[PDB]
Amino acid sequence: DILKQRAKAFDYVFDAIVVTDLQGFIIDWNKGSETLYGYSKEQAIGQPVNMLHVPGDTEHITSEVISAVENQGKWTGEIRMLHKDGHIGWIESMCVPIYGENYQMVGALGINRDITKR
Amino acid sequence: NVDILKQRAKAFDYVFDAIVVTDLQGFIIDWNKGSETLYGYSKEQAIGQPVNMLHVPGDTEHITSEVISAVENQGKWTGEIRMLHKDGHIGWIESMCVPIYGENYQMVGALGINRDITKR
Repeated sequence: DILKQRAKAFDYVFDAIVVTDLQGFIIDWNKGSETLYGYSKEQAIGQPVNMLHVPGDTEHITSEVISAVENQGKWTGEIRMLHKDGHIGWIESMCVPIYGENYQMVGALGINRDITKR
Repeated sequence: NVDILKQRAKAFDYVFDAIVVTDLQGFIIDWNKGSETLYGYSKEQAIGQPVNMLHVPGDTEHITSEVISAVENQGKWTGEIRMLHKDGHIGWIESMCVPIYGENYQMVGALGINRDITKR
């Protein structure tokens, strides 16, 4: 009910939501993400989230994200994005850890918005 | 599936989008951080209040009629309407509204998604 309605906003928001597991594999994808990145839900699911990075940025972005999430509980930054068709853009990104039991991180939630024009 | 619902609901208080969930009578039943940033009110000040408190006095009846009308025809409503902030200033937002349903395939209210468009 209450939970159901909060979850429904998923495919209606403009923000691009990317849900990943501990292994960094995309497990959920919303319509906002389909618009921002180009990949359909069926295409993104199962793929490494780093697929969304400009290859050259992956190493430093990943260590920076892992550090913030584990120490501050949240990572935020302005990074480049690699679209499905190949063009590059800039996005405002946030990563929040998802917990299982006894505060055990079981995956992460990514929220993204395009800022290329700006 | 509960795992799916949980993770999807999780994004609720993290998106930039202002989500406003209302009942069949337009009273706020859920409000995320995004709405607090956009409208100025916190969850404690928004939940249980009439959603028209966010409209500029004059616009209410018109907006409500277009929403209902749009939902009955297309099952969704979208529009650029004025917004009345808690601190009293007025602005414009890009808004969308779709019906939410209970467990019996019956409408129990609405889901509103909003974004500031004031500048420009």
